[PDB]
Amino acid sequence: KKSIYVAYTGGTIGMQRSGYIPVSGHLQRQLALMPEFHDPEMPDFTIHEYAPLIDSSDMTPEDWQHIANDIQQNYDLYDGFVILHGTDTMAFTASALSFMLENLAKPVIITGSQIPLAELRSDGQTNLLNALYLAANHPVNEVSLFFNNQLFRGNRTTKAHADGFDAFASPNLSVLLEAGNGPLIVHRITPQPIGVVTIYPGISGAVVRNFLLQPVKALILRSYGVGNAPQKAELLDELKNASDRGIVVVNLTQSISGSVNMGGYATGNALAQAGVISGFDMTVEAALTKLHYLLSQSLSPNEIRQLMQQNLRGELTDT
Amino acid sequence: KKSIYVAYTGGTIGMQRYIPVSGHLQRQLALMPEFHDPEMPDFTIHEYAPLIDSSDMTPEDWQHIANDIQQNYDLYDGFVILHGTDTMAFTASALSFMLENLAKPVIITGSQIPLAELRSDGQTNLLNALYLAANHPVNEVSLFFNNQLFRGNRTTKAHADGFDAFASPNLSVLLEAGGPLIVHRITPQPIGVVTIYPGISGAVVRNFLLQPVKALILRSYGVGNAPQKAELLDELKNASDRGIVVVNLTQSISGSVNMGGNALAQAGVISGFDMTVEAALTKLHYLLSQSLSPNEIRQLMQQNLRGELTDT
Amino acid sequence: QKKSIYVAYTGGTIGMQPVSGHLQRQLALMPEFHDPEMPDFTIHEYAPLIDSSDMTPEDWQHIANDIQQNYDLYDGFVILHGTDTMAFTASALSFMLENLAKPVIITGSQIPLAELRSDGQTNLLNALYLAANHPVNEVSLFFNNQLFRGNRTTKAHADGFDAFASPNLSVLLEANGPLIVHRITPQPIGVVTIYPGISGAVVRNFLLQPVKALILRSYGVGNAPQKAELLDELKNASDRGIVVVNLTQSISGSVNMNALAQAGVISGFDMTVEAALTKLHYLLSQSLSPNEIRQLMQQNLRGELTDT
Amino acid sequence: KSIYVAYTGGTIGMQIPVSGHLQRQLALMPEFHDPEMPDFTIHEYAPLIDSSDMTPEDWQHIANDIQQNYDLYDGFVILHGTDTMAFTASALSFMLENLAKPVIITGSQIPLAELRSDGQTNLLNALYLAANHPVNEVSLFFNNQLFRGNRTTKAHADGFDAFASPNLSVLGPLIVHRITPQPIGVVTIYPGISGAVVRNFLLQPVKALILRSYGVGNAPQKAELLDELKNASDRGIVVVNLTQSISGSVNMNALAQAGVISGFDMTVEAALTKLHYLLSQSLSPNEIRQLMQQNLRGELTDT
Repeated sequence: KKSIYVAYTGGTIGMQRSGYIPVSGHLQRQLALMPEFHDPEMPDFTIHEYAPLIDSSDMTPEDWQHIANDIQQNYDLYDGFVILHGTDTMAFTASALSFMLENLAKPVIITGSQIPLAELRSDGQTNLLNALYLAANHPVNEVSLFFNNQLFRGNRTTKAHADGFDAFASPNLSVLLEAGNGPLIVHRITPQPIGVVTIYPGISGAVVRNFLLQPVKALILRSYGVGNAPQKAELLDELKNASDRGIVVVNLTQSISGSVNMGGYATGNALAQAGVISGFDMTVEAALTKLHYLLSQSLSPNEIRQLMQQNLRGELTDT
Repeated sequence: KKSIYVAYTGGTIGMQRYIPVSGHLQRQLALMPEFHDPEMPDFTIHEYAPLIDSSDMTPEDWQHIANDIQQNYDLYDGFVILHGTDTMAFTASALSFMLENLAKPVIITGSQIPLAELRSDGQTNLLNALYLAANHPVNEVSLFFNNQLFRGNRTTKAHADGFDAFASPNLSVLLEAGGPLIVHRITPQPIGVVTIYPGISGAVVRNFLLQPVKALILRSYGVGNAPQKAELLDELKNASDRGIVVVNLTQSISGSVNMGGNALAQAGVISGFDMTVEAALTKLHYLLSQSLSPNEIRQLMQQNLRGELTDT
Repeated sequence: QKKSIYVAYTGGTIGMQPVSGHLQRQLALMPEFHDPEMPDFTIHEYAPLIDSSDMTPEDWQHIANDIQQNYDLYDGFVILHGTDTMAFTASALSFMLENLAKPVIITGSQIPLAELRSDGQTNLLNALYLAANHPVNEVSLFFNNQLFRGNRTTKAHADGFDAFASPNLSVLLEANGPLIVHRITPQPIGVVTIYPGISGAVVRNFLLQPVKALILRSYGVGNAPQKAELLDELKNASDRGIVVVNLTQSISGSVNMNALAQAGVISGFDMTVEAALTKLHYLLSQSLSPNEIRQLMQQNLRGELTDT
Repeated sequence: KSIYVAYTGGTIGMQIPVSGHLQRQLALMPEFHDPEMPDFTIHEYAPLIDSSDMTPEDWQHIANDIQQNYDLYDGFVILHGTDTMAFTASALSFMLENLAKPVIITGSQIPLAELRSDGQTNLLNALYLAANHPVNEVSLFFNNQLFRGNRTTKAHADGFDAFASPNLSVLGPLIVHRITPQPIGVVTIYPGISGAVVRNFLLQPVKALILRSYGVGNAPQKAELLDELKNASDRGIVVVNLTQSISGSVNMNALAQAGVISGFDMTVEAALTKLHYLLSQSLSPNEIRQLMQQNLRGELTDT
């Protein structure tokens, strides 16, 4: 019989209608009476309730680290791991854990719900039951995100709908599944001063200059189409000056789906000549958490630029 | 028989194998008799000199197109704007605010592949924009692409590349194709458009709100939630207390901010409901370019001016 | 306290383990079925259970009669049934329950209710919930999180959770005078598909006694060969009081009727096979004349067809 | 490169049909004379065929027109009415054994000349694909999709989205087989269907019966019906079980004890044409029943 560790970090799933309030042991009490969670074909599971519970819109890198450390501490003791989490930043946590759990060789499924588990026809019951069932019986040895009958690669996920049952999508990768080597290495991630900004017509040098002031170590630029920005020295000079002082400037597309394609370096692509590197088809969550992972280590800006473009954990498609 | 004005502003649609040759688009269409079908309207092409690569568009370029439509407004039955795909949704959004009391169709379109090339979407998009402007008039700024007519100020880039370039995530497409006009001077405006993320520091957000910034679009989580840390909320409140307009949009592909005791509201942040980034960025340009006070701008940003937002 | 729903367990995998009282025992220990937002329900298990692949029109009448018996004793009705012919039963009941003023929801599943991750658990729970809290006073069919109009449903995927569709009508939703229950008896009807070069000989065989009606599945908006060999057989059948109804062979759309009309064939508009087959049973069982039946087949009696 | 265009009939080359009006309309549409477009030659059938009046001799007429022109060209396009296009495509897939040049069938809702007509798009792409991206099978082109011919069925009764391939994703020397009309019953089982009515369906001259039964191929377990299917099979009638469902496969057993064989996931058009193909050749009932169950031309899946 398989055994799954369930980290209840926070989220509506384990709360009680009142609006929703946290109640200690509420999830343990409800699952004891729900016979499907004790079927012979279901794994054994153990709940660790975080004290205190985290509202996911308040999540910080320190919380990513706590979750990683909890998995690491329990790694040898279970067949797989389910993280319950609030929906607002679930994709950030999934993305960050993909980088932090190096040589992961058991399943980690992050999930949660729109509605508390105990409510009639809540997605909480289906999401938790499928996360347990899949980690035990159809293991994918990566950090996945389970929502609305789909298992996504965690570092490919973004919020689809601001709320409701179809909360998540993986715009640039097929779902891993429809529910119809080396030792685990965890390094310590810390908060990093990153700007995430969107280019728009006429964006000023003065504005951009200010986005790049200390303490900023990296900038994610969301640019047009396959990664184009204004051909204006006013913008390109501030981006080049930044990279010349060691800022990592990463190009993502504004588009819902698709890839930055800055072409060969020999094409003299204007952003590329200003020191900007391609983020290919990464999500904002994957690029933001990847920069946290790399800036948290002792790597040079050139080492980070190289690793930002390499597919480390299945987060990006390069050609 | 209807008459349509075509502003060829820029984009691949009018280019040849890809470089700009002046007069090329007009010469190519005269060879293509479907454009001269009895059920098609007459049209006149004004080729911009110089042509604009849409990744280089500025608000001055919005002004140029608005002024062109204004100059030609009484002389035609409708208007087609040919434009590069990269910022087409910015221009459609800006023209929706700029063309006040518009009462003729304005359809913006373009293509991946030049008109002349075999099986180009260029030929289909221009034929349908002309046809719809004359025969199926919606007297607003619309965007036509991939056999769909979108509300301009509801449009955003769907795929970075390819035929399925645009979507209106928060409004149904208008159409599957299977007072007098007022125009004020819009100018560039120092606006920050930033995304919140876990642990985002007060010092980074303080940088985004330095002078000369007049407004900040925040892309926040879910139905509009941000971290409850005084480090962030104190900086947003400092900015609103000195007249900066701080607008909350969701980082979600679809859906609406719902700010309702709300922490961001207490810090002076206003809801952008379900607006696109392109609608909110162009709407702040539209309002900041006028003489309006910060309080006026906060109220008008929340009002549905042109069909750009749903507030129920 | 709460609404009360009558659950007729007529047959189907949903209730199996073929063990009497099993469904009642299973549901007693499933707490979600006793939620405060759930209605009370009463289960009646048919003795014997019906395999839906052997359903006859007498089984249709048994279900209609059971609803009649219980009509004034409950707020709504859920019919559990085998998937193979669920759409025929839903179609037949829509005709037989004239002036229905309470919800009837037919459902079942691919997997027994008791199995982990079964659709039987989801289907029964939503049928109960919908019958009580979102009543539609018609015969509806619930499957794969969709409530369809019963006489609009047809089989979609041979198996799998997505086994029904309503190709000519939107879903009812996404989770006059009193009731007259009609009698339906078995009727000799042919249901056949036209193809290139189909001989007058083969169509004659379809129209032999004791056939009273023929459903033709024809091309696009209802086209048949302009060949006297075929139209002669059809006009001959119609002249001796056989009702010939034209359906399209397409997955969706309507017959738009003209040569077949001249051979006495009438339009089935956008009806499903299930609707047209059960509607002919309904009308033939009333001893109406061929002309009365041809008219009523073309009228929208229960929401089964769109006419312009 | 050079494509042969058999203009058999259909709304596409019409105005009502007008002798020669297609060829003269095309002369005035320069995209068809683009340098990246192959050369092509139109054969206007005399007389044109309303695809609803199509017969298997018309399938022969088309197969032979192809065979004759086979060496003269790089590929073939059949312009055809929409009503029975999938039947024609399925039939040619079986007849055109060892095919090594593209055959694409197409047509339209709207005559080629009309503004925003799908006729224009369909002919241009059928010519383009046959030259520039050859697939050596009988294919059907509609609503910007290239289907395997013997996997296609009528989707909507009209409209631009009229065809689907529900059980398959979009896409020796040539031996051309004969085909003739064959007496085949295509019937739908329903609750309580009488043994009398089924007995009548199976009377001479019927050589074969396609059943559209429930789900994965279930029929009533009543002797009335099984006896008549078994009696017809015992005297050499080929009874093929197809699902009534829009998609999916028969998986067979009561019907198999009565001699009925599985049509797997075939379309009605493929089973009905495969029976025409097999019955038109020198085969016993047992040989036909075996070949019906083997994937001959990409028409069926069996695990």
